[PDB]
Amino acid sequence: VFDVGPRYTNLSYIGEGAYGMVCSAYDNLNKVRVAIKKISPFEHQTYCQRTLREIKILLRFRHENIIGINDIIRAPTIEQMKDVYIVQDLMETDLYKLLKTQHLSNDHICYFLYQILRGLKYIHSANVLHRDLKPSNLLLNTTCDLKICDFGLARVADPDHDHTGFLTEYVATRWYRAPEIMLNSKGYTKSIDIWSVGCILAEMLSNRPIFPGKHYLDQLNHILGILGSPSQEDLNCIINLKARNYLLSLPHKNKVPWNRLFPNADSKALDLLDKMLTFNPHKRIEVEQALAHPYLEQYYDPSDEPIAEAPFKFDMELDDLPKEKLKELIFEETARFQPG
Ligand SMILES: Cc1cc(-c2n[nH]c3cc(NC(=O)NCc4ccccc4)ncc23)ccn1
Repeated sequence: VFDVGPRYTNLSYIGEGAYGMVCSAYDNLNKVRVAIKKISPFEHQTYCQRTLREIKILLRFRHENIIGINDIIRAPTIEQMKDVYIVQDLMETDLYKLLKTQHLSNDHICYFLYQILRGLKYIHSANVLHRDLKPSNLLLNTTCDLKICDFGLARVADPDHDHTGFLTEYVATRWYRAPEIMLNSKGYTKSIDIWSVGCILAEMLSNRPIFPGKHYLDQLNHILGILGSPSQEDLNCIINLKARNYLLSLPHKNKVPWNRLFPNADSKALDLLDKMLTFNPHKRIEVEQALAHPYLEQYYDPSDEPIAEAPFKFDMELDDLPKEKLKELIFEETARFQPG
C-alpha cells in the first residue's frame, strides 16, 4: 500500500530501506513531481526513534543544500496511523548513480564538495550530526544543485559521551566509517561527518570507494593500509587499552601518497582530502576550515554560508521511551500538516 491520494498520483519506484520506500509522485496541487517516502516504523522502538529524529530535524532546518519536508501524510488518529509519508523535493539523481555512469571533471567535484560542506556547516551549526553521509544521500539535479538527505541516523552532538570500547558495533554505512568508530568512538562528534565527506571526495576523484571494507575490522585494515601506522602521539590519544594494544601489535605500514592513489587529481583537492582523512579526530579539519581551504577559494563566502537560527541545544532523550510513547510523539510532530 502507498496511500497518498488524492493529491499525489502516478507513482514510480526510486529506492527502499529496511522500513521505508521512496517513490516519485505527481503533486496535483502545485502541478510538479515530488518524492514521497513511506515510513513503517511503529513495530520497533529503534525505528520510531530514527523517524522522530529525522522529522524533528528536517522540520527545523531550512537550507538550500538540505532536503526539506514539504508535506507529511498520516491518518487522523493514532489508532489508524500505521505508516507515515514524508513529501520532499524530487531531484534527478544521486551521486551514487552519477558515479556509476560518468567521470566528474575537477570543476564539478569542486562545486559538489562546496555544496556538501555548505550544507554540513548548517547541520553542524545546529549541533546536529548527520552520521551517514555517502554518495546515495547526496541528491543532484541537472543544474548541479546538491541536497543532503536521509537524516534517519542523525543525532544531537554529544562529545562528552563519545567514548566506547574497542570493536563496538556501529549502525552507519561501513565504507564511510572513521577509524575511531572501530577503536573508541560512538560517532557523537562532528569529526565523524568530516571523515565521511573525505571518503566522498576520494570517491568523486576515482569513481571507486576509497576504503571498501568487506566486513567490520576489514574497514580499519583498509584505512590503515593507506594512512599507514598511526603516530605515537595519535596512539597516546587512543583511550582504550585494547585499541592501543591492537595498533601496537601491527607491523609498521608506510602511508600511500594521495598523489599515487590519485595521480590526475588537483593538488589542492588532495591537500584538503589529507586534512579530512586525518586519523586523529582531534586533528581532523572542521567544516568551517574545510570551506576556507584553497581548493574551495572560488566559492568561499562566509556571508553566503548560513548557520542555523535555532540549534538543538539539548539531547532529545528518546533512548528509554517505549515505541507507544514514540508513536504519540511522531503523531504530535506531524499534526501541523493535517487539513485545518
Ligand atoms: C530520480 C531520483 C530522485 C531522488 C530523490 N529525490 N528526492 C528524494 C528524497 C529522498 N529522501 C530520503 O529520505 N531518502 C532516504 C531513504 C529512502 C527510503 C528508505 C530509507 C531512506 N530520497 C531520494 C530522493 C533520488 C534518486 N533519483
